[PDB]
Order: sequence, then C-alpha cells, then structure tokens
Amino acid sequence: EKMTIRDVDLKGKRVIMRVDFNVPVKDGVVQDDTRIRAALPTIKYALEQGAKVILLSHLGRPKGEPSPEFSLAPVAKRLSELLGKEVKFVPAVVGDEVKKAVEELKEGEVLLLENTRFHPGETKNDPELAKFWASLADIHVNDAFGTAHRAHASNVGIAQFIPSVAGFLMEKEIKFLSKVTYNPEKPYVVVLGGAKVSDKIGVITNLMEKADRILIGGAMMFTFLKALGKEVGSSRVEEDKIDLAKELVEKAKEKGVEIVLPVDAVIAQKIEPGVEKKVVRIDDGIPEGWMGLDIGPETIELFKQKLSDAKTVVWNGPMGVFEIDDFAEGTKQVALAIAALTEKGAITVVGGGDSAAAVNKFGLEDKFSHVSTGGGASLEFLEGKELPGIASMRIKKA
Ligand SMILES: Nc1ncnc2c1ncn2[C@@H]1O[C@H](COP(=O)(O)OP(=O)(O)NP(=O)(O)O)[C@@H](O)[C@H]1O
Ligand SMILES: [Mg+2]
Repeated sequence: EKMTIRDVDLKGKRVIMRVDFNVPVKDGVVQDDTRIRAALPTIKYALEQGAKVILLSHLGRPKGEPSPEFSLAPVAKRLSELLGKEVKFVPAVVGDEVKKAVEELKEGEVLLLENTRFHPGETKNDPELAKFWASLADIHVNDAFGTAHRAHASNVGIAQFIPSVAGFLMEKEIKFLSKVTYNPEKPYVVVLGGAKVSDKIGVITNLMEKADRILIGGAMMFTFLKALGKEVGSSRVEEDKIDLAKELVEKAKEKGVEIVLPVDAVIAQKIEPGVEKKVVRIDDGIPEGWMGLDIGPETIELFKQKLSDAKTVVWNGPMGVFEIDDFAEGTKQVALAIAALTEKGAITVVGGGDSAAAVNKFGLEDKFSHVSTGGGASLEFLEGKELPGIASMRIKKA
C-alpha cells in the first residue's frame, strides 16, 4: 500500500502532479480525451482541498526540442472544458516564466506546464531538472500510471527531493492489476495485437512464464508469420525484430506455452473504407499488393475457441484496423468473445490506448473487469517486478 493524496494535508500547499495526458491530437484538437477524464478525480480533489496545482506531462516523443505538433496547448484547452474551470498554460518547462506562474498561483488554481519531453533531461532523469521542478512545490502526486514503467525526471526524479504520493488513478490501477499479477486463475490467456510491435514483443519472453496461451493479431501477426517463412506480402513487418520472434516461437514450444497465430487474413490493396476485400489464407500467401488488415473469419473462430475456457484474459492491441468499419470485425468479435467470459466469471483486462477506444466504439466499456489505456505500463506490471514509477512512491506506514 503506497501513500495516497488522501494521506496528506493539502490545504495551502503547492502540489506538483504528474499525469498521463499523452493523448491523440489532430489539427489542434484532442481526438481521444479518455486519459484526461481518467485523471480528473485526482485533480478535482486537490483543488477542493485548497491546493495550488501544477500539472506535468509528456505528449508523444519529441526529439528533445520543441515542435508545435507536440505542444500541450490543445490539452490545456480540453482540460479546461472538462473541468469547468480555467486552466493556466505556460509554454515553458523551465525558467523565470515557470517560476513566475507558480508564484502567482492561488489556492484552488491549476497550472499546466509545457510538454516535459521538450527538455532533454526529462527522459534522461536528469537530477538538475528534477531538482528545479521539486523546488516549485511541497508535495508530488504521481497519477501517471501509463508512464509508471518509465523512470523519468517528472515521475521518479522529483520523488527523491520531495514526498511522492499516489493519485486516485494510480491507486485504482495498482489495486486491480495486483490481483492478476500474483494470483491469476488459469487458464490465463493473453491477447496481443496492435501496430506498436517493437514495444510489445519484448514482454512475450516474460509473459511466457505465467500465461497458458498467447494469441497474436493486429500487425504483430506478420513479424511472427514472416519469421515462420510465410509470404506476408505488403503487410507491415518489423524487420529488426524478426530474429527475436523466431527465438520466441521456438522457446514457447520448449516451455509448453501455446502461441496462437492467425490462419487467414482480410486483405485489401488500400487502407480506406468501402474498397474490395478478399479473405485469403496465410499458408496460401498474401500476394505482394494486398495487405493483411484484419484477422479473417477462420481465425475469429479459432481465437474464440482458444478463449472459451479462460479464467483470466489480458488483451492489448486491436486485431485489425478497427478505425475503418471494413476491417473492424476481428476486433469487434474478439472484444465480444472476451466480454462474454466476464459474465461467466473470468477476470478480463483491456489495456492500451486504441484497445480502450475500440471497446468504447462497440459499447462494451462496462463489460470487462478492468479497462486501461496504460497499455505498455500494464503489460510490464503483469511481469511481477515493481515498476520504477511505482517504486518511487512513499510506502504507507504509521
Ligand atoms: N493488420 C494491421 N495493420 C496495420 N495496422 C494495424 C493492424 N491491426 C491493427 N493495427 C493498428 O494498430 C493500432 C493499435 O496500435 P497499438 O498502439 O499498438 O495498440 P494499443 O491498444 O493502443 N496499445 P498501447 O500502445 O500498448 O497502449 C490501430 O491504429 C490499429 O488499426
Ligand atoms: Mg497505442
């Protein structure tokens, strides 16, 4: 049990809060505000306790220098709308401009700083950056579960200078995942998909230690499929990870862990709605020209079968390009198959930005045991070791 924002006196204090506002933005408008809304409880609570609140967050992965497209300005506007209260935005991470703003902050006021990653020290956990930030406040609140797997200046760095306590989101996430992390009822099935291959493939070696079956879909299926010889065609494959994929399929066998790959795919030459799609089999090969964009009808049946008896399901990654209705069936049917197990008593967890968006799109949000956008953080949590952004928080004592 970590100390939470509830275990400290906030009245009159300056609280620097690390939140995960790493949301999708298009033309200066937040496309998906799930992460912002998830953080609201914590923010509203601090404001009512009469604290002066400073928010810190990253957005994307800037080179370590400013880029208008990665600015947190659109997020401050959205937060203001959601909160129903003006949010002050300072387009700076360090400096007099930042000191001045924090200085003129009244009780029950919120200030959001610019993208933490515009500073090179952030991802390096630079002690000088962390010290400056710690100097602006009395307490540090870590509510950024989605970034808990990263040891950065804003979430881990600052904690070594001032007390660091958990916010409500961070609390809820840990409370839930801990059940599944230590005592997972079997069969425990993991479902991986999505396009962010290079980031997820590494968790497989560890997940392989506690899971019974691992179903792979999304674009990830092709790095594994190609590793097995198969003609992927035009499909997205992560060249630099093929050799690892080969070692993982091999190791899974030696360890009695079943890795289920797709048998058929819905392909199409273009990635736009309404076009002509043809369901092909992988053994038959995907002709250079057609790209795999969703798991086919056969795989949907296979995955359903392999899921039918699961007592614990962890899902991260859309099965196909669910954004375009033409290639969303794999995702919908899998989501439906998993939501059904929940009613039958299985513990079901959805983690990942688009996966959460996917369940929302189908009206399934309340059909799973737990839904999270902290996609990478949750997969790593399941591995058992304490995450750096969780370890940095004060233990609750007496
Ligand atoms: N076969 C496919 N080819 C290309 N893109 C795909 C395919 N299937 C799924 N994707 C895309 O990958 C995206 C989902 O990516 P990803 O970011 O890895 O998932 P996520 O649920 O957000 N997980 P995380 O990043 O771990 O929070 C969506 O834009 C999908 O359309
Ligand atoms: Mg994602």
